[PDB]
Amino acid sequence: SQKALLLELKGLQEEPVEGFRVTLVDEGDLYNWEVAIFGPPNTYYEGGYFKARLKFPIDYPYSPPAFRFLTKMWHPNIYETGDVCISILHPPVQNVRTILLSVISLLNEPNTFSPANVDASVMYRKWKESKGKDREYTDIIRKQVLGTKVDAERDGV
Repeated sequence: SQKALLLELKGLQEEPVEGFRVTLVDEGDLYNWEVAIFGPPNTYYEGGYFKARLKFPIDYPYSPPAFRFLTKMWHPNIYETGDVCISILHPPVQNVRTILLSVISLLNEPNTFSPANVDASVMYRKWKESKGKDREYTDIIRKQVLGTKVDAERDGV
């Protein structure tokens, strides 16, 4: 419903999740949303500004949205296209709020059960088998974090 999405949008603009700003792409189209994501201050994402998109079906909330990062992200659970499978964002237990909360969660601790990016996953593990001594997985996050300044000059804050 347009009502469900109108209610969800308004509810997320009235009580934001800290580090997430949600807007409509075209204010005349409730089915496509843009999400701004500000990296949490004590992770390797801190200072980063990431951009992602949400697409909802015409039968929402019966059917879940699609999530995809616009920013390229090196991550076990993110595809090169930017896609994250919705089931890892909306796990077995309002919808978009919980989705946003999984994003913080997934950014902080990857899920190596069955990874989208195996190279990222093999690297993330190296980062664990050594107590942070192999900085490579951590290095790419940093590079990606500071590359996002360019995006956040193109618009800002």
